[PDB]
This record gives sequence, structure tokens and C-alpha cells, in this order.
Amino acid sequence: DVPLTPSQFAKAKSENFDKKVILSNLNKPHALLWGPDNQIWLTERATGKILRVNPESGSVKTVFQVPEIVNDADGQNGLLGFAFHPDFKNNPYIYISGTFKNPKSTDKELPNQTIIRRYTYNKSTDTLEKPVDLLAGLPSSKDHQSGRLVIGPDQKIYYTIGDQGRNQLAYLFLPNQAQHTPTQQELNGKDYHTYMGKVLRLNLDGSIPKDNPSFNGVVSHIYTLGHRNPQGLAFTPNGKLLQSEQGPNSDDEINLIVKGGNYGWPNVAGYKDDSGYAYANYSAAANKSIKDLAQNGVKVAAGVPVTKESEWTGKNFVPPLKTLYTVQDTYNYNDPTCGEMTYICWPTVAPSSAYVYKGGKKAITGWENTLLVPSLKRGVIFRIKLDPTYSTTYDDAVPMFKSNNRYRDVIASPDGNVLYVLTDTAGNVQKDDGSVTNTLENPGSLIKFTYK
Amino acid sequence: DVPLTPSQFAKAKSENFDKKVILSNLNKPHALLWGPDNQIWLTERATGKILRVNPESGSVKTVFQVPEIVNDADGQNGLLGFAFHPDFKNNPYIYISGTFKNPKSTDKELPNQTIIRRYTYNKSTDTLEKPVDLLAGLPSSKDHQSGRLVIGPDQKIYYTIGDQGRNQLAYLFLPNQAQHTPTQQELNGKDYHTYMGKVLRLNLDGSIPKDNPSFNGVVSHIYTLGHRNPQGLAFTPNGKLLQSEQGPNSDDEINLIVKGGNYGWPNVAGYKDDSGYAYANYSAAANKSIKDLAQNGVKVAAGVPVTKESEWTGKNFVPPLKTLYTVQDTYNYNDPTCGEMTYICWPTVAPSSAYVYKGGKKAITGWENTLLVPSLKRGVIFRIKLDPTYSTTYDDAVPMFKSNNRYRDVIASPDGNVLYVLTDTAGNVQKDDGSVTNTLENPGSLIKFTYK
Ligand SMILES: O=C(O)c1cc(C(=O)O)c(-c2[nH]c(C(=O)O)cc2C(=O)O)c(C(=O)O)n1
Ligand SMILES: O=C(O)c1cc(C(=O)O)c(-c2[nH]c(C(=O)O)cc2C(=O)O)c(C(=O)O)n1
Ligand SMILES: [Ca+2]
Ligand SMILES: [Ca+2]
Ligand SMILES: [Ca+2]
Ligand SMILES: [Ca+2]
Ligand SMILES: [Ca+2]
Ligand SMILES: [Ca+2]
Ligand SMILES: [Li+]
Ligand SMILES: [Li+]
Repeated sequence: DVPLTPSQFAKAKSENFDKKVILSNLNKPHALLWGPDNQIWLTERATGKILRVNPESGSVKTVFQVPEIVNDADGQNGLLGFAFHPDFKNNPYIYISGTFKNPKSTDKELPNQTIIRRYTYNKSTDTLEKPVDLLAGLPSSKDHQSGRLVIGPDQKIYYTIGDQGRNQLAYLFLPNQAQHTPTQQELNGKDYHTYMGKVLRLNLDGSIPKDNPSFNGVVSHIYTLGHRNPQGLAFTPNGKLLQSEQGPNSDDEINLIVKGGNYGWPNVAGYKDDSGYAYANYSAAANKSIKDLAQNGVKVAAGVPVTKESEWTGKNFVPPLKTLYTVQDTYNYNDPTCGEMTYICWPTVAPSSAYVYKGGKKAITGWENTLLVPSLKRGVIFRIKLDPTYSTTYDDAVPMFKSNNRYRDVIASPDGNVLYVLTDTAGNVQKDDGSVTNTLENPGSLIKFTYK
Repeated sequence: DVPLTPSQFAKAKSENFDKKVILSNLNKPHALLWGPDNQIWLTERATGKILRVNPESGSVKTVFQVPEIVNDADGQNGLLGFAFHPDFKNNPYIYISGTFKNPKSTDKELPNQTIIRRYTYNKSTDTLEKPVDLLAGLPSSKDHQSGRLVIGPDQKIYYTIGDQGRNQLAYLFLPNQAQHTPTQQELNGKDYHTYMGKVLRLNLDGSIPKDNPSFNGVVSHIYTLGHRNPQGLAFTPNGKLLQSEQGPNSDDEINLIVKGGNYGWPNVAGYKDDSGYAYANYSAAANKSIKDLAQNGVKVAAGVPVTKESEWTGKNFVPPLKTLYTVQDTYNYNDPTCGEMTYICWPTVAPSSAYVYKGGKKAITGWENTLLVPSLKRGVIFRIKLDPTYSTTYDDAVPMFKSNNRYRDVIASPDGNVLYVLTDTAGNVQKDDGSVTNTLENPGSLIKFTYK
């Protein structure tokens, strides 16, 4: 899609909802879920706390704090995945992922791993216990961790794991592994370094499903590959798997996740269109003193090999359902009209989640078959319509709830007339006038929006 | 997708197949089908003949000649749709569409109508009889008739009817009706003027299915709207409906046809990307002497209103699964290489059909879940892989069978190792070196390609 302008974002104020801030100054609140007890459960990524919030009183209880979660103040690591077992009344399990020290690493510079872990909820003591590591030794870094964890209708865990930030910023010269897949020898050794930029599908005990797709002759936990930072993952009522993903300077994506698909990253951003992005592989640069011009690969410094999207030899490439947004090669990624933090005007929205709106007895008019996609950078939540079979999007991503907030997650109440949203505690967001602020209106908040 | 170069088309010679001409004396052969008698049935668009060819021996019989078919030598009209009833042994019906004079028209700029008609096949005399008009008074013109007629798994007729060529060439100043839908009064009066640029879904008697979608508050025969020239329509084994469509100077499309969808034409070519196309509505130019610069709306003469794709207020807009091809605004539609016909270098392929390859006992390796899309202008048949659920394309459209021929239709044998192709009698095609020829290697032929 074509970017919206600052004025188009500014007017999306959702006057048809009442806003009530339930809590603020949460410590990097990250995921929220409607609990089996009809309370709001949310995670604090930085502290590893799992909080249960009564939405009417805002009363909070720290149900559990995941011990030894590792979080860096300037990082996206910490407590990430969070899901309830779908049959919680008979299987009172919570599944998480998080960043933990990796004792198998003596290197003090990539010191952590990601672990997918199950806890058991004890209703008598109202806490979590009996941890079981389901899958350990997963990559970890400060960037592009993703970590959305959902349980599918097939009773498998689906887990997004980002590309770790390779090929940008602090990890510029590390080779991006989104396209790489494990050999059998690596699987035998539990060497999961290729589990970057993937959607994994795991049995509930963490084992590899025998019916997972094959990539390069090997079935692993990988379900799909070629992702950058896939923070959103949600099943539709008819069993399809929708996803949102953050692109680089362009081409955030809404994807339909299909078994064995290749979502193209880093070779392809968005559509395979050679439009506004090319793959500049800094790990293959002539030397490490080269600078990233940060022009999305369209213009690069000498010495970094660039591959057009159309030059990539890909297999099973799956294009996005929708890009937020796609631009042409003439696009100026250094456009100063937004101010001197030019990225704010980049044709992206930084989607942080993806939520399938299920309606209910108070369903919001017109919202059938919608996907809600919060935006960190634009301070909106997008509503994306699909057809009733969830086979295509209809029309464009409609912005809602414009504010100076980095929206991090969204759910709806069972009745469907109330949305609950998390916001980041700190960061930059685009103001109504298009410029950047790091003054967030509701830092680290749980907000409810009630349809009038 | 990004256009292939002439060199990339030239190399797609399919040396792994043996070519044999079965019939070489056909006049404007248009559709071909594998019939319920395991013979190949094909139509001749201008003569109205329906021929049956024995695939083993190549003997051919004219089964029927549809009387009073109207065809213009400079036109795409004539005998178009052609399908068998799916339970032919018990319901020996053939369904056609064709151009016939409209005695309710009293001028000869648009003197004809399209009629969807059923015939009963008489096996004892090997002919068609008992014509029944199922839907008459449909639009007709010389351009963009489409007319693919298939019977879906739901036992309904699906019929593509193009946009009649409005807003280009001889029909430049007629308002394109692809977005227009009938009022209840028009519909009740059998006024089908809005049945342009549509996929229709009809009951087998021509009536309106009670579960057809609604557009603008009216349930009509329209199933989808917003099409330009949808020449290909084919159901997949799991009941999805794939389509190919000719775009203007760009953005031929492979579409997934979803009930009630709006495929965007003429406001949107391909993706809603504002890239390489804009909608210049010549019918809205006050000055009817204005010239069409034929730069895809990106460059226009003074006096024609232009709407960007992103400026359209659309409902239920469904983007294509694949474009052949999309280019940026900097693209030069007058780039020399094709001579006085710079339009053969246009980033399109002119798809003429869409065929779901079903494999079989001798299925071609790697062709699982492919859609075969013949190209008129490039003299290739594209192979487009989809995932096993036919939810997305995988990778790119792979050209095959490069020759100086305008490929008009394709089917495969039941075992899957033979492809049968029709070629146009006349027209332009791109040569290996990228230039244009109107010397076709196999004018008006039925050809078979057998995997080696
Ligand atoms: O403008 C853009 O494209 C853009 C903007 C942001 C933004 O939010 O400011 C981000 C981002 N996402 C997270 C996150 O926690 O998900 C953190 C950051 C960050 O830059 O600090 C990204 C990206 O990571 O791709 N792209
Ligand atoms: O280069 C392009 O875009 C292009 C090329 C052709 C071509 O075949 O040469 C056509 C076309 N299609 C048919 C048909 O029978 O379907 C007839 C013609 C014609 O030009 O006479 C179209 C189009 O009608 O969009 N576009
Ligand atoms: Ca980004
Ligand atoms: Ca992608
Ligand atoms: Ca791209
Ligand atoms: Ca065309
Ligand atoms: Ca379209
Ligand atoms: Ca377009
Ligand atoms: Li590796
Ligand atoms: Li009308």
C-alpha cells in the first residue's frame, strides 16, 4: 500500500470510542491476553512479571515473575512469548519464551539464549510452578527478537523468532540467517543458530512435529522462514495464520503464513518488486569500515554487494497480503520535512502485533473479519478487513486511536465492544503534525477503548 | 513481479518437451477442453465451430457450428464461452457464450449482445440441439469481451465478461463500467449494461443464485467486479477460483476470485501502489478531441481527469496474487526496441487463459499446484506455482515454450505429461531478440508438447 500522510494519521481519532487508562508506568509491557478467569493478563518484558489486572478496578496482582530473565535497557530482549493452553480448565499451562543466560556460551558478547518454557498455573496458590523447558538454545540478541507464541488449532506451538537484527545497526556485519535452515547434524547437536527469522511450529513438549515442512531436505522446528521481525501472529476462526512483520525502511507486512513458505527476508522486502529496497549484505562487504547509508539498499556505500529482489534465486517465496508501505526507488529516505529524525517519515508503521477480531455479542459494527495491527511509530492501531474466508485483505489498513503512544499490543473483550491495548513505556512516536516526540501520552499503559 | 527481459524470454525454449502440431488449419481457435469422451474439444471464435479432435490419432470432426455468431475481423468477439456440464453422461449439455446481433439495438456502434446459451448434445447424430438462452442482452463490443465460462463445484456457471474496451482505443470516451452495478429496477428489467468487467455467477438456468453476493444493495449475477479483460478462469481442486486478467500497459494479473470482491479496475491496475499506472478517465474529459498519450495514465494530455490508485474510494478491493508486471513511475512505455510497436516492450504478457495443472499418473516433476497461463504477446506459457492449498503463489511466473506464436489456451492430458495448446491465427508476437513479428510459426494450430 501507499503511505498515509501525517494529516491522514492525525484525523484517525476514533471519536466512536471512550478511552480509559487502566494502568500506566508498567515496565515495558509487552503481551496481553484475555485470561481464562476473564481478567487481563499482561507481561512486563523487562522484569519478567506476569500481571493479572482487573479491568474494572485496575487492581493488579503479580501472578509470577519469571526468574533470571535477562533484559538490556536498550534491547528488545527479556520476557517475550506468552500464551495460555487453549483447554486451560483441563490443562492449566502457560507457555512463555524469554531471554536467559546461555551457559553453553562463554563469549560475553552474545551471552544469552531464548528458551520456550511451560509453567503450570496453580489456582490454589495463584502462581506459576513446575517450569519445563520445551526448546532452549534458541538465538538471542538485543534486536528483532519477536517471540510471539500462540497455540494453534492443531495444538502445536507457533513461535516467531526474529532475525536478531543481523544486517543493521549493532549487528550490521553479521550474516542474516533468515534464509538459512539447519542441517541434520545441527539438529542432532541442538544447534539452532539458523532459527532466526522464522516461524517455528513445535509439539507441545518442544519436539519437532514429524509433519513440519522440509527445508533443504531437513524437517526441523521451522514452519516458515524469511522473516525479519515478525511480532504479530494470530489464527483466524477458520484456521488460517495471519502475521504482521516489521520491515526495514519500508515494507512492513501482513502475511498469510503457509506451511513451508519463504517470506523472502532479507532478499525481498514486501513484494518482489525491486521497488524501494534492495538487499545490501554487509557481512559480505569488502571491509568492516563501510557505512550503512540507511537508504534501504537503494543507494549503498562502495564495497557492499547488493542483490535486487528480482535477482534472488528463491524457493517458495510468499509475498505479503499487504505492505505498510511500499514506495518507489525515487523515495527519499532522508526527507527532512518531518524534522531531522528522518526515519519518522519512512514508509513504515512498525507493527507490534496482529490480533484477529472475533466479535461477540456486542461486536463492533463493520469489524467482521478484521485484523487489528498496532503501530509503534504512528501511534495508531490499524484495522485491516479481510473477506469472510480470510483469503484476501479488502481495501486498506484503516488507522484508529491516533495518539502520541507506541501501541504494543491489542485484544478485545469476549463481547467485542472493548479493546485493551498496551503502550510502550518509552520510545519515539509520530505526532499529529508528522514530527517525532519521545514524550508518550500514556507511557507503559494498559488502555481500554469502549465502543460508544 | 518485475518484468523478464527479452533474453530471459528467449531462453525459455522448453527443450525437455517434444512439440507436435496436431491441427494446423484452424481459424481463430479460442478455447479447448478435455472432454468427457476423452477427446479434445475446441472452438473457432469467428466461425462458431465446435470441433472435437481425437488426441491419439488427431482425427477431427466439426460437431456443430453455432449459427449467427457475429465477429469483426478487427475484434475479439464471436464464439467465446465453452463448457460441458460436469455430469455430462446424465446431463448432456454444453454451455457457450457468443456475440449475436441485438435486435433491441437500433444503431451499429454497439449492435450486438452476448448470450450465454445451453445446447443439448445428441450423441446419436453427434451434434448440438435445443438451444436455450440462459442469459441474453449482455454487453458486447469488439474489445475485452473475455467470455471464459466454467461450471464450478457448486454447479453454478461462472462467466467472465470484460470491460468492453471502454477507456481505450475505439471506446476511449465511453465511461468504463467495471465498477458499476445494476439497480434493482435495471436488474428486474433485464438491463445488464453494468455487466462489464465482471465475473458473473449464474444458476444453470441463467437465474440469479440466491446466495450471490450483494453490491450496492443489490444481488445480481455479479460475483466480482472491477475487471478489465479477465480471459482466464479456473477452479483448483480445493474449490478456489483462479483467474488471469489482461491489464493496460502494465499489471496483467493473476487473481484469486473471492465472492463479493472488487478487483479495482479501472481505478487500480494491479496492486494499489500508485506505481506505473493512474486512472485517466477520458469519458470525463470535456474535450472529446483529447488524445490518449498511451503512457498508462502516468503522463496524460491536458484535460483528462486523473485519479491516483490511492485516491480511489473503493470497497472490497482485492489485490492480485501476482502481476505480470509492475513497474515504477519512471518506466518508459516508449522505450525503443519493438519498433513502431513500442507496446511489445510494455511490462505485460497479455495472458489469454488460466489452467490449473492437475498432474496425473505421469505428472511433470515439480509442477504440483501450478497454474499455466499462456501469453499472447510473449509467445510463452507461464507456469505459476502455488502452495498446496492454492492460497498464495510461490516464486515467479516461469516462461515456457518460447516461440513466435500467440498462445491462446492450454490444457493437459489426464496423465499430465502432454500439454495441448491453441495458437492464434494472426497477430503480433515478440521474437527472441525482443522485436515484433506478425509471422507466426504455427498460425491457428492445436499443438501438443510431450514431456521427454
Ligand atoms: O520507522 C521504522 O521503520 C521503524 C521504527 C521503529 C520504531 O518503533 O521506532 C522500529 C522499531 N521497532 C521496535 C520494536 O520494539 O518492535 C523498536 C524499534 C526501534 O527503532 O527502536 C522499526 C524496526 O525495528 O523495524 N522500524
Ligand atoms: O502489450 C500489451 O499490454 C497487450 C498486448 C496485446 C496483444 O495480444 O498483442 C493485447 C491484446 N490481447 C488480445 C486478446 O485477444 O486477448 C488482443 C490484443 C491486441 O492488442 O490486439 C493487450 C490487451 O488487450 O490488453 N495488451
Ligand atoms: Ca522498520
Ligand atoms: Ca516478506
Ligand atoms: Ca520489495
Ligand atoms: Ca495490455
Ligand atoms: Ca485488479
Ligand atoms: Ca497499481
Ligand atoms: Li550456519
Ligand atoms: Li448505468
